[PDB]
Amino acid sequence: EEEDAGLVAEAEAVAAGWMLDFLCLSLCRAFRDGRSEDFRRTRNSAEAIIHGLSSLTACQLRTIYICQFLTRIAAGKTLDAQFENDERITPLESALMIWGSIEKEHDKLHEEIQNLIKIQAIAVCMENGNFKEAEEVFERIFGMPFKSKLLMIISQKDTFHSFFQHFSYNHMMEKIKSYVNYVLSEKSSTFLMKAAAKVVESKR
Amino acid sequence: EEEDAGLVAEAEAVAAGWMLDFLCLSLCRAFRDGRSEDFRRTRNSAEAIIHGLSSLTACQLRTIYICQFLTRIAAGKTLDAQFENDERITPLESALMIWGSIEKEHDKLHEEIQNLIKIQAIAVCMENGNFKEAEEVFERIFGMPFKSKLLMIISQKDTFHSFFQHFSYNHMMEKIKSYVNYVLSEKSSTFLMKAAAKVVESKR
Ligand SMILES: COCC(=O)Nc1c(C)cc(C)cc1C
Ligand SMILES: COCC(=O)Nc1c(C)cc(C)cc1C
Ligand SMILES: [Ca+2]
Ligand SMILES: [Ca+2]
Repeated sequence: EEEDAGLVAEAEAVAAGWMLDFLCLSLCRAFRDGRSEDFRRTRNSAEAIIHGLSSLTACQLRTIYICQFLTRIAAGKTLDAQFENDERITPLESALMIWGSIEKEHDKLHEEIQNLIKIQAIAVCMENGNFKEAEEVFERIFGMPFKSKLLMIISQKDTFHSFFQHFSYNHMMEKIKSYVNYVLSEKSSTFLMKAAAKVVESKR
Repeated sequence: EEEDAGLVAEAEAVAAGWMLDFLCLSLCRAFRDGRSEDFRRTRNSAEAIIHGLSSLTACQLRTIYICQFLTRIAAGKTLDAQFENDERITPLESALMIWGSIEKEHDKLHEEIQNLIKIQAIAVCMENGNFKEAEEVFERIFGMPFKSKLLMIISQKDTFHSFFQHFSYNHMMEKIKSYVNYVLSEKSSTFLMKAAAKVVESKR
């Protein structure tokens, strides 16, 4: 009876791991395609499945971080959303923290996405007339040429500055979609998606 | 591109169907075992997965009704919970509506569970001192010997009546657990649980 219950709990953990990978793939695809409602509904399913998982492998933790990162990026302009216990941290600042924690290569694309999130974390505050909040985000992030140009823009209250058009919110999303395309290629061969694709193809 | 997107959406629907069956099995098992927190977390996952499913087969609708029925039964004493658009309907009355909609055999066990939910829908109101609400639940449900004994109990305000001890909340739960054991046997061979069990056994 206890041995049966134990084997059942272990099978539930295996199935939850398969569901996590499938939901991550689905969330990546909705983000890449710009399918906002599908992204919201998939995010809800991913959060619930994660609360039913206890011990995680390093691979499963990386998968959860990717889901959390995309969720904060999708909420990047929602300055009312609180993703951290410290209520001062904005959504893009929370995405930056996760981006620096993921066990992944720090290639040129990694640093380009990092620097675009830093610029946009300030830009989104400026565009909402939150000038003092922009200076506070700047202080939490930045602690030289890059840094001093941003402080000058904040002090002038230059919301529609040409600098934010060169390193725009759209450019940040496009670079992040390039990374998401690599995660999609990597996770497309996971168990639940492979098995479902084989079923669909067998009916063609 | 559109054909690829279509094949991907069809594979997501297949995987969601597999996840629905697995979560139903998991919810049944937590209900049978009395694992309250596991039941709550599994219910959350089942609700989210159901919102991402559109067209349902008759089998998938029956699976969703079983999940909804157990959720209302687990909330049977939570008179503040609103499961229907009509706010007057209590949780056990909502479970009774689903029990009468499921495409299942109307064997002796079916009618015994039906009559136990009817008695307890009134009993739970009486035990909370909600005497007028007990009469209103009685009117919605009952429209002769069974019916007249219940109306007499409501009018006397006989909360701890011996009748409610003979056909008790515990007796209703035990009969429902007998039914849940049949659903567990039927769904134990579904895809995701079979595959996860095979993985666990291969590591023994
Ligand atoms: C607020 O911190 C917890 C958190 O980020 N939760 C969360 C997880 C785990 C997964 C997804 C897909 C989305 C969210 C919001
Ligand atoms: C309130 O009506 C909708 C409803 O019952 N939703 C629901 C579903 C679909 C599945 C589960 C397991 C639980 C609930 C509460
Ligand atoms: Ca805010
Ligand atoms: Ca109420």
